[PDB]
Amino acid sequence: MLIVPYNLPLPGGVVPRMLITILGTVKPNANRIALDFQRGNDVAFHFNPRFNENNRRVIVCNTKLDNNWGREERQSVFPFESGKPFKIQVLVEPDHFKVAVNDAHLLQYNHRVKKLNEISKLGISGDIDLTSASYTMI
Ligand SMILES: OC[C@H]1O[C@@H](Sc2cccc(Cl)c2)[C@H](O)[C@@H](n2cc(-c3cc(F)c(F)c(F)c3)nn2)[C@H]1O
Ligand SMILES: [Cl-]
Ligand SMILES: [Cl-]
Ligand SMILES: [Cl-]
Ligand SMILES: [Cl-]
Repeated sequence: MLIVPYNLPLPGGVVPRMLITILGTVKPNANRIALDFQRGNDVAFHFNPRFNENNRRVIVCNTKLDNNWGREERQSVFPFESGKPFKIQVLVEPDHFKVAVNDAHLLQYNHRVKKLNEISKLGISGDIDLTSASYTMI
């Protein structure tokens, strides 16, 4: 379906009520996936499933400013499975990105990058077959 890494333009950046939906399948023996909501070279929101970080599965979220990664936000819930189809929904709310996987809420990430309308690309990378990536306003 789509070539990874895939770039989805976000025209005029993001705004509350914007919903991004990603459909794909995790490859066998996946190691990593990443979503990168980019403001130029900066990464406003990096969402990064790691399948084998010291034999644990964890989602790492962070922001990259002037080429430097900030303080990571980790929680324990890991809804992805090697080999299986998934849906990721990222809903922009006024104070955070809200993420649900497979229709179940996963996590929130508070806005560190304040200029939402300059967050103008979403990169999708890692160990998936990517079916589709799109957005709508709810
Ligand atoms: O905090 C989050 C960051 O963690 C560092 S490690 C680190 C080093 C120094 C300081 C800090 Cl705070 C962290 C990683 O190197 C970063 N990273 C992952 C990817 C990547 C690329 C791909 F192509 C993928 F497919 C993929 F899934 C992921 N690109 N950059 C990022 O995850
Ligand atoms: Cl493509
Ligand atoms: Cl951008
Ligand atoms: Cl804005
Ligand atoms: Cl990739």
